[PDB]
Amino acid sequence: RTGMLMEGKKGVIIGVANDKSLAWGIAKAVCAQGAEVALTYLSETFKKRVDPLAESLGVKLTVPCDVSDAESVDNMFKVLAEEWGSLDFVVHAVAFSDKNELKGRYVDTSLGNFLTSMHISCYSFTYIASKAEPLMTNGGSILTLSYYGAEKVVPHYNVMGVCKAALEASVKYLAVDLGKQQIRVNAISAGPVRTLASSGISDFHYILTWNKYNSPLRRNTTLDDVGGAALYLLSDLGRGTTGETVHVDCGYHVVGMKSV
Amino acid sequence: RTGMLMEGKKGVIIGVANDKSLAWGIAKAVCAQGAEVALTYLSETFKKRVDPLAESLGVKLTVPCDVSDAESVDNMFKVLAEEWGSLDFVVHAVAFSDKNELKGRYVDTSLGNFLTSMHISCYSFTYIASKAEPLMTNGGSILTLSYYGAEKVVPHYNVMGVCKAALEASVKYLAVDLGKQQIRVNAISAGPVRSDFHYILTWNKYNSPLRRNTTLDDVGGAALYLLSDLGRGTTGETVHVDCGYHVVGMKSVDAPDI
Amino acid sequence: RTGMLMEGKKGVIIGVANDKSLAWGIAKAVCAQGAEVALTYLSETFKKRVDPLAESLGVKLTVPCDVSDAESVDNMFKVLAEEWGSLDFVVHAVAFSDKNELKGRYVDTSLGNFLTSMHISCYSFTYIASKAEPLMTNGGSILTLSYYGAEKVVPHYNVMGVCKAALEASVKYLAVDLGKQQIRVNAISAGPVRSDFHYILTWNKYNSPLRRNTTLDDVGGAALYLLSDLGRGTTGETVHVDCGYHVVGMKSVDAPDI
Amino acid sequence: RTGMLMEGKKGVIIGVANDKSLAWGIAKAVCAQGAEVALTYLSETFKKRVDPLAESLGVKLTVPCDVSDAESVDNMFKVLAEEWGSLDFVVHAVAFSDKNELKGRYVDTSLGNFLTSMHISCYSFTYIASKAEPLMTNGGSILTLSYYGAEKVVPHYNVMGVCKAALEASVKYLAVDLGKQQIRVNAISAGPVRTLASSGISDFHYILTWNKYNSPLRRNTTLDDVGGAALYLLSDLGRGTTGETVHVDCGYHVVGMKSV
Repeated sequence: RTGMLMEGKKGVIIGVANDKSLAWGIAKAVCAQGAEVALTYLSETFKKRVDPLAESLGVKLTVPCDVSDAESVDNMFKVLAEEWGSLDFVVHAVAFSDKNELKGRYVDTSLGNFLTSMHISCYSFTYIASKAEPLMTNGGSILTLSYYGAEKVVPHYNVMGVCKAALEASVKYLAVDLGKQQIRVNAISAGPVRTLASSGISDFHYILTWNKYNSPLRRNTTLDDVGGAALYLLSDLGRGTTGETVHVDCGYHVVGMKSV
Repeated sequence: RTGMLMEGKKGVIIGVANDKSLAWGIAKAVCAQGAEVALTYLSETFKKRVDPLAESLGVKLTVPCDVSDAESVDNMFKVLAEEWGSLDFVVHAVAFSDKNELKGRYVDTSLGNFLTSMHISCYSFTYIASKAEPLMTNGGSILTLSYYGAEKVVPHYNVMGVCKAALEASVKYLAVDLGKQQIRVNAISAGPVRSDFHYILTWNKYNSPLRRNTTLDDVGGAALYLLSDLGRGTTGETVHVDCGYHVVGMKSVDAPDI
Repeated sequence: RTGMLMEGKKGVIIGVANDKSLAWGIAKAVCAQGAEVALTYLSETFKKRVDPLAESLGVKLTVPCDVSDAESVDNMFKVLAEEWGSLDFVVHAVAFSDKNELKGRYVDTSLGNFLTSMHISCYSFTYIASKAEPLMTNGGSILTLSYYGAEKVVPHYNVMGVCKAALEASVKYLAVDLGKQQIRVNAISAGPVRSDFHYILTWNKYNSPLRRNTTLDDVGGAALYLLSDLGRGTTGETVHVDCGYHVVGMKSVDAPDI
Repeated sequence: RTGMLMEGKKGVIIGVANDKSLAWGIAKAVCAQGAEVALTYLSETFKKRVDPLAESLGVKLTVPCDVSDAESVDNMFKVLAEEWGSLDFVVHAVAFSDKNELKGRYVDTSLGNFLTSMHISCYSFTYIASKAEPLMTNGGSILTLSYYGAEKVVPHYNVMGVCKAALEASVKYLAVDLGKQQIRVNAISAGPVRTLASSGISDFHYILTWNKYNSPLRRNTTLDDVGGAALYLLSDLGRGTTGETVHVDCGYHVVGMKSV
């Protein structure tokens, strides 16, 4: 632990499956600042994957949560209510889309993929926000993750661009609903980060390298970058910001053509 | 008929339910400019309701279509293929959401309503565009309708805001896909057209730069831009046709609160 | 003459320097649709250059105007008042910036260039709109030109990006002011039109959804929308006429880097 | 002092004339986190106003700076170079416009007001950024202030809306220029804050109350809100964000009509 920005703040982080993800980068930053964190895992099968990550962060409460199953989500919040009685933050780092449809054209998106992607990548945040609300009695902060594909067309993203635009819109509506209770709702629009030594996807190598060479900072977004932004939005530093999508992308969102 | 801007252009307008519809305003405008139009109607049960609208427009082709049903959409495009052989334009002016959840809070949105609203209000446009594409062999123009609730919170617009934001994003992705065939894809973000609706209309009247509400004719005008050769150069765009409402950052100091 | 969309509309087009100008494309389009146009020229010294352009358009009124000089602008509007008695439209298609500072870094921009660029490229539109207003007694439409460099960094656009962002903002404030008189105020954000310029053109060709460059005709089309009755319902807007470039978030994977 | 987020970071804050301003709120937050700050003052006349503010923050270096005078700006940076040798941050909290023109219509803006407003409210940031650049040898962060009037028409703002749109655009261009050296450039778009017990301006009372009752958080932006956002962007937490305008406005920017 390196500071106290999150000292006394309890929160659940949804989406930590390995030590390479944005969700991990957020968990590490808030734990390093004194937060008390619960991590979710998809099902009994994956508990073994999450335990060591949890142990290494000092997390003592791990809970099953499959965000596509309302009962799973309800149970998870019941556990947090029982263990803690209240909640200060929620981090939603969950997305899903059919990988085979990403390789093709958006216009050929299937209804099943569209609805499943929308459910998991967008609606789940709304449902989670509704369940968090009654536990967040001393205000709080609810955070999700987005990406520039919500705003502009980028490769290998297709229906997720549409889901993330929906998400970013939902953040605004939720902020209004939850703001009277001083609950902030925000998104981080993260630049691409390498999670895999080889994804085997040329578009992903392309996305990463294009961002690296053409972003104002001339590097890729790191987990620590995203951690720092999450610390802003989830601690008291971020009290006056809600409904916002903050770009944590080394500046890429300002580029209209190419670095020269 | 008032002009020839759409002369020789064939297209299908989806969403003409009555003579108050945005779809109706667009139909009237493109028909007045020489377009050959097909109007969809939901099913035979409701055909009697579209008939007199078709007749007053001079439309001679009406075709059943439930935009929530892939087979229905496929058959509608097969009809157009058989009757016309090619297609110049599509107007998608259809939205659905649970009326009661609109009256509540967005945070209380149910899954069923979210998905149903998203299917009809957003996905149907993408599917329809997928079926239109093979018919649009001399380029063309595909147009949908949105609202400022996609960009900013409008009370009691709730999940439709989220659906329209998805729709406007889909316009961009579709523009990239269909642009290879010279097909443009655009949206009109319309102001409310002259309880909850009344309040919104009144609010837009008092606070829009032009100090009036959007009309069907305003929307028909913008549709004529985007659907005719005038608009060949614009794709992926959402054009505000809202008397300027979109630029206002606060209630006008000169307007009463209501 | 190809149509009557602008029949009976009188307006002044500022910025017609040659037959490659955006101003020229708009002039040709509104003249082809029946508009009565006045063209400005900078001073008598350069009148010989506008003459044949005016003549080929059928324009019979040309008037000196240096947009950096308040008295020049005033006298131009006094001429139009005397000749016409009222005005329906204004097109402002004029920009200036130091060509050498464009080749450098934005951070090295000098004060003199910043202010001069801002005066000519941004303030002149506001002043011109102030002088047009009293003449626009049956509503009307005031139109300026912008570029995507207002919204995103385009290399070597530097201070013009900052000026165009100011211009697009001014469009919104002006829409609120002039909307009371039913005058619309809008911008077209144009793609580059078919060294540095070539690179930009090529880049837009490879990466725009429609896989082609913007043309003068595309821009004339959009101007016809906004300046005619078709566009009565839109104000404060910046419409992208750029073959969809504005929706692209990254170089196309199918395009070569250049 | 309450923490260490800015420990070892040296920076100049331009625009602290009293203890009610956004610039003061920023100075207080970064000083409270261990920053070493220089405050500027307009001229010898106002040194007396700034000294006590400086004393109370623990600031030891105050320097004249009139941002409309290039020599004044150059001298100020010379002083910082001599005293410190390098710089970690700059905060630009300076705007000017003719108050009499604010009361009327934007369309009636005068050329003199337009150019003076643009010079002080927009160009000065660019010039300041150019002077900061060679001193910012271990990266850094340059921050300015903006307001929703840049994006949307709001009352009693007129040409400042145009200047702030220009500013926000300049932030993007500057971020590209300075980003190779890992200098971030960003803006905070602050909600209105009451600085005066009575401004005597009805539009200002209106703006404040409209923001208070219609923002998602149902309160006005505070100096501390803006301080917290400045801490994000100016400390290491903000390393991955550049070219951004972050809304610190209690959510007001998401409102399309009115709270209900």
